Amino acid sequence: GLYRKYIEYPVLQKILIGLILGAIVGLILGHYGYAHAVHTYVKPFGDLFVRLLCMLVMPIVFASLVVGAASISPARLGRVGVKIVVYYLLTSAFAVTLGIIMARLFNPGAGIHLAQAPPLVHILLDIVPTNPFGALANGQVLPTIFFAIILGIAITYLMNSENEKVRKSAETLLDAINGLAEAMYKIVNGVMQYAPIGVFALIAYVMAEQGVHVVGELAKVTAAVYVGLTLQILLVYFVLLKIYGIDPISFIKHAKDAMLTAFVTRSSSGTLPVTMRVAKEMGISEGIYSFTLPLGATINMDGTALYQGVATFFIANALGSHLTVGQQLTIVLTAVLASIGTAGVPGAGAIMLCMVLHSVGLPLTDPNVAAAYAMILGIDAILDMGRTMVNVTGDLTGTAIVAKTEG
Repeated sequence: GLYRKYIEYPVLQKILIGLILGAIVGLILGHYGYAHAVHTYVKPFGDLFVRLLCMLVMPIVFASLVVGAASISPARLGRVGVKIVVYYLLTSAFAVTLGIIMARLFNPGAGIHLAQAPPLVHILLDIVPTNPFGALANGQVLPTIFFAIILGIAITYLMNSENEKVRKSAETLLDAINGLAEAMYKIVNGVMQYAPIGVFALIAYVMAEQGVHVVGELAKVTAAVYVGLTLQILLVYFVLLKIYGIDPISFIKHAKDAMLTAFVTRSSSGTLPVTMRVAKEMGISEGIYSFTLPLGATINMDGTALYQGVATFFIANALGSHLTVGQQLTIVLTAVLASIGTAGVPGAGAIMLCMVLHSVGLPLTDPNVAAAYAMILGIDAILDMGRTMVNVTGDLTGTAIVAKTEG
């Protein structure tokens, strides 16, 4: 069947064919005068994709962090877990200040001109929600991050209670929330199946209404991701191995297969048996990598910082505004903190792009924001490839360092 042949086709080879045929059609219709037809006919096939991406940002964020923070064992994270969560806190501080520097050296969105701050004691006091249901009903991503982590921790204090009724009740609540999380992981597969038509429509009406300087500046955001990404490999992981004695040249020759696997499959959780194979081939003992790789699958803020350091700068310069370094540090550190614990799930790109509109602060009713937010939702697939690639090699680096220290 034709529908079965269309679904059976792989997704990463489908969004790219959607994107190329979007850009070509939007150029050859944007030049030939037929452009008001695109905004009335093709644009609602992309607006539904933008709404489908924002439909599932909140149940993923709640039901993923509850079932994630209810997996924390306080006796498992004794010595190796502390070294890991100090390592990722060190590497995230390099990734933020390198994704900001590479967004500053490039100018993503300089010539796509289409055409008020709370204090630091207010944001950290607005993290705590006054109403958790009201934090879910509104947008309020970071309050439901906080309430989800608190509810996730407070269940494992009940599941090992001396009682049985509260233990059975806590198990049933955790299983219901885990079922909601798996349902929202199953929905994102159908949304990504719809994604070629949506990316086609979005980039088609963008190239139709603007022209060729969109692809001129869109071959700049991808460049500012990727040359900051390889630089974050060569200036962080290549020196963190050379400090701890392990030669980084043979490290890449070992981890090339896991890097290419994570590049193609576009998901760090799925490429885990390939990733543990390289860890076994590098002489790392079973317990070490068996603990650290499923931890680095979930909590690893390396690619998200490199993406949102340049995506927020592009969505700010494309909208006409202008940002300083101390004014965008407090936005990059907000988006990265909002995407915590939810970067290895299949719904990571949804939250990474929904924390861009909340980074601007303008709704999706104004046509200038909706014409610049689609421009990054076009190339999020090409960015997600390198994002997963730099996540997986960072996982391998943090396993190798801790294994060298323990051995």
